[PDB]
Amino acid sequence: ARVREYSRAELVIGTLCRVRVYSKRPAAEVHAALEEVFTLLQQQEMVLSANRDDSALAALNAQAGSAPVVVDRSLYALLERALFFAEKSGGAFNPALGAVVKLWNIGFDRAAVPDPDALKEALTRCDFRQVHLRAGVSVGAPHTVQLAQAGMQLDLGAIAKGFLADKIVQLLTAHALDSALVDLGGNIFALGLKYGAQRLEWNVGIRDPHGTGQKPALVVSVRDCSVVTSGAYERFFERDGVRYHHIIDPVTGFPAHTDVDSVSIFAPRSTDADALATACFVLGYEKSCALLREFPGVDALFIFPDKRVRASAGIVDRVRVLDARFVLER
Ligand SMILES: Cc1cc2nc3c(=O)[nH]c(=O)nc-3n(C[C@H](O)[C@H](O)[C@H](O)COP(=O)(O)OP(=O)(O)OC[C@H]3O[C@@H](n4cnc5c(N)ncnc54)[C@H](O)[C@@H]3O)c2cc1C
Ligand SMILES: [Mg+2]
Ligand SMILES: [Mg+2]
Repeated sequence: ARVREYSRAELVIGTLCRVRVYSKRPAAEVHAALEEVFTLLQQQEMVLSANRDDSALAALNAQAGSAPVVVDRSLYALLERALFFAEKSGGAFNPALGAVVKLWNIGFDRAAVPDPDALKEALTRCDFRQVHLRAGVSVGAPHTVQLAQAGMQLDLGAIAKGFLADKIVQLLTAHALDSALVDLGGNIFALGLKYGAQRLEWNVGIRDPHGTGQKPALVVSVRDCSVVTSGAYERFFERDGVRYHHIIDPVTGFPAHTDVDSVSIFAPRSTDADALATACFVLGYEKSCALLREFPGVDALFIFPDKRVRASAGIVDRVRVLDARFVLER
């Protein structure tokens, strides 16, 4: 049995999703697995999307301030984890920010900042402590979500790719695959080891925050790890000389003003890395380091505006600088 390398990529969940696999299984078995990967991504776009009218999440949002809504166990577990990170981060990650983000999302499409009062009114409808998850303990009891606060809107944009990465890994493993690189719009899971037969860690790139994005600034060797990066220049609009990026500080209702240009989180679960990367970007370096003390199994890499890079002890030895303008502090 020979090792063969496969890759498939599609536009789905609003971005480029690619999976690369090394396997000695019959090719028809890899092909079936990859068919299922991209079917899952299509199906889940219709569960999770905050910017289609026809998703499960949109239907849930169209019921805020009313009665509990039944959701599948998958979505329920995602919401549970999201509310967990909202609590732990002190609301720096907030999965009930849709009132605010939708005010800004229209701002992107036409390069205009929301509106003082409107933005203030929106911030009153983002209390994630008013999302009530309940699931009976009897056989086959349904999972339900209640949005108690009128006009509150869920938006799982900052955790859904992680969730989907984790679900893809689980599917790959179900297909007896154990070597893959999953890349959902830059949200990476490195499953197993790659082949060089010599087995080697995956070398995950971290971009220059201000790059044209073509090339990484740094590379980190990892196994069985998600790598998720949040940054200040990944998605933004400009108006009157001011850049407005997509990661909102829930306290201000404006794009977060922070002391880091990017934060990359390394975790066994991509769900966690995705939430935490967004939380840490909002929180800034010192407060991030205190939060991450809560999560001893996670590592982190910060790129500062002066191009210094600090990485936690679990990963610093695995970092290689490719763009010599950056400096890795040790
Ligand atoms: C299922 C699905 C379907 C999608 N469909 C589309 C599409 O059709 N078209 C398209 O252009 N993009 C789409 N996206 C991408 C989506 O709009 C993201 O909102 C955006 O690209 C940012 O993701 P990130 O992973 O780069 O950043 P992250 O930092 O992981 O997430 C930032 C996003 O989370 C939300 N948010 C902002 N601030 C906070 C915060 N403090 N706490 C929590 N959440 C916050 C906003 O939605 C913001 O865009 C989709 C994503 C998913 C999961
Ligand atoms: Mg995120
Ligand atoms: Mg993300």
